[PDB]
Amino acid sequence: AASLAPGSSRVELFKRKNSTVPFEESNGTIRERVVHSFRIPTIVNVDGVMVAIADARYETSFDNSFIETAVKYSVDDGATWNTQIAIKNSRASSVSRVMDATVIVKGNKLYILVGSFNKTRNSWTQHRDGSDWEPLLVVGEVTKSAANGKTTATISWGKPVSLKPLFPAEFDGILTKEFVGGVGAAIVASNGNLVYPVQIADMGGRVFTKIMYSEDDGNTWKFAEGRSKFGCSEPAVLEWEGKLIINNRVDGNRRLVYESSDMGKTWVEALGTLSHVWTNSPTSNQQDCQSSFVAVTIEGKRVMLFTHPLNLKGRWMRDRLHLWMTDNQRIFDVGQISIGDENSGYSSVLYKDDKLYSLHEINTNDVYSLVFVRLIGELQLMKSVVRTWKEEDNHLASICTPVVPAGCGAAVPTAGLVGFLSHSANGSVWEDVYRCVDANVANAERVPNGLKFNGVGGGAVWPVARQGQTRRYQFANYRFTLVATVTIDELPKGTSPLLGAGLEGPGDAKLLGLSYDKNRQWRPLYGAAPASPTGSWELHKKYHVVLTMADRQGSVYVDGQPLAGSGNTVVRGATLPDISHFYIGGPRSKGAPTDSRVTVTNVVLYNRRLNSSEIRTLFLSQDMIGTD
Ligand SMILES: CC(=O)N[C@H]1[C@H]([C@H](O)[C@H](O)CO)O[C@@](O)(C(=O)O)C[C@@H]1O
Repeated sequence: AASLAPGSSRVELFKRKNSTVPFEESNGTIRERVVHSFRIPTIVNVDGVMVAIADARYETSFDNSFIETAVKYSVDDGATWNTQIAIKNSRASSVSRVMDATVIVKGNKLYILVGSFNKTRNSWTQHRDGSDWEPLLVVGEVTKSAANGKTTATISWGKPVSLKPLFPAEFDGILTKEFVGGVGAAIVASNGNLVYPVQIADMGGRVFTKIMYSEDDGNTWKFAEGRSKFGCSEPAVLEWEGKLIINNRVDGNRRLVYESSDMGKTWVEALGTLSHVWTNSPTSNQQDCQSSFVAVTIEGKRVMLFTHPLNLKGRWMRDRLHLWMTDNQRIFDVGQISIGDENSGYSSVLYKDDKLYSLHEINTNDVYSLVFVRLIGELQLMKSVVRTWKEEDNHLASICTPVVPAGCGAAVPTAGLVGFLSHSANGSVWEDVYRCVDANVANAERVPNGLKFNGVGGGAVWPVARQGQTRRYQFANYRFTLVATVTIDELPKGTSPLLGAGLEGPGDAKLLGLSYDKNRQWRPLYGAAPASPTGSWELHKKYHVVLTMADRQGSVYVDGQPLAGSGNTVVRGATLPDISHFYIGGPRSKGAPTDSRVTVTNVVLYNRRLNSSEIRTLFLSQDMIGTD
C-alpha cells in the first residue's frame, strides 16, 4: 500500500509545542515545561512494559541546543502513559546537551548510551578535539507491582557513568577523537553478550563503524578489531544464523552491509545478500537517514524487519517512510507506513504479544513530533507472505527424486532459492511464486508452468538494476544460478536469444547467456568473447538449461552436462558488473525486431553457485517442481 494501510491508525504521542516534561531546575524544584521538538525515537518491550525513548529538544530542532532524554512508558499497550526525564544534561551553558540514545534490553534492565556535550556550536565530526565530548552509559530498572486488578510500574534510572577512559587513542594507526552509538535498538547476543554498534570519528574528520561489546553485563567493554569502510555512520546490528549483520548509513551513496562470525573480529561485505540493496534516494547522492533493523519470528519463521524513507523530496525532507521484510534470501516491500507526502525521519519498530507497532518522526517547518502507530493491516499482509514461503519451500523439499547409481535421491535444493516463475501469469505480468519480484511480459500465450512466445519482442524481463531505487537482486553481480526448462518451436533465420543476463550501458552486451542458431547448434555467450557454435539439438525436444556465475567465472549446461567454453572468466577488473536484467526468450522495446520462437517453463534463480550434484537433482526432477 502507498499509504498507512486501511485498518491502521496512530496518535501524536510526543506532540510538538504542546507536550510537557518534568524539567528539574538547579535547586531541585520541578516544573512542567513546554518542548519545541521531539526527535530520535526508540520503542522497546521490557518485561511486558513499553518504553519510548527520545530527544527532548526544548528550544529548537537544531542539533546544537538545549537537549535532554525524555521517556514515556506504558503498561496498557498505549492506553495510558507516564512521562519522565531519563537523563539530564550538564547545564554548563545554553547549548549543553545529551543526545542520540542507543538502547539494549536484557532481563528487566535497560542500557542506554548517549553523547554528551557542553559548549560547542559546530557538529561533532568537526570539533578541534574531543574536550567537549563524553560517552555516557545509563542503566534503568523496571519493577512491576499491582493493586486490585490494575497493574502499575515504576522505572528507576541510575547515575551516569562515562566510558571515555576506555576509548583507545588509536586503532591500527588511526587516531581517535570521539564516538557514539549507532542510534536505535541494539541487541543481546545468544551467548549473552551485550553488543553495541558504534560510530567513530577520527582526528582528520573521517567516520567509520565498529563493534563494542561486554561479556559481563556492563562491567567491562571491549572494542572488536574489525571495521567498515570510511563514510559509514549510524550503524544497526542484529544476529542471524550465527553471524552479526551490520547495516550502515551512507551519505551520498548506497548502503553498505557486513557479516562477522567472530563477535566482530573480522568483517566481510555481504555482496551475496543485502549489501547495496537500499539507498538514500532515486539518485543516491542525497543525504541519508537512520534505519531500524530488527529480528523477529512470524508464524514460526525467523525474519528481518528494515525501515527507511524514500526521500523523494531530497535532502533532509525524508518523506514516504517504508517497511521491508527479508529472510536473507527473499526481500518483500510491505508498503508505506507514513501518511501521503508528509515529512518523516528517524523511526522504530516493535513486535509484541502478536502485535506490530511503530514510533517515528513527522516534520513540518522543522518542528518535530513523534507518532505512535498500530500496524494492523501491515502485519496481516506480512503473515500471509510468510505462509507462502513456508508452504512452497516444504513442498519442493518433499519430492522423491530418482536414485543415482552409486528410498529417495538428493532433495530439490531450496537453500538460496530467491525467485520462481511458473504457471501463474496474467496480462503483461509473469508472477513470482515467492511474491517479491514479478517479470514483465509481451507477445505471449499461457502454457502449463510457463509461456510460449510469438511476435516482435516476445519474451520476459526479470528486472535487476531496472528495479530502480531499491535493488533487491544486487547479489546477481557477485554470483547467481539460473535454471529453466525449454523447447525450440521454430527454426531461426540466423542466431536468436533464449536466456541470459544483460548489462547496463551502450550496445547490448551480455554477462552470460545462451543462444541458438539455424544449424541446430547451441551458441553460448561468455562475456564479450565471440559466440562460436557447438553441440547439436532437435526441434520440439525438451531441454534443461542452467547458467552459473561465480568467482568471475561462467558456465552453461544442457541436459546436465557442460558445453565447450564453460569455466571461462566473464569479467575483467575489480569493479562489479552492473546487470540490468535477466532475459527470457527475446524481449526488446527497441532495435532488432527479434522474434524468438521458443517456449520456457519453470525459471529458477539462486543467490549462489549450485554444485554439480545439485544440478543433477534438478535435471532428473524438472517434471515434478511445477505449480501445476
Ligand atoms: C550528533 C549529531 O549531531 N547527530 C545528528 C546527525 C549528525 O549530523 C551526523 O551524525 C553527522 O555525522 O545528523 C542529524 O542532524 C540528522 O541527520 O538528522 C540528526 C542527528 O542528531
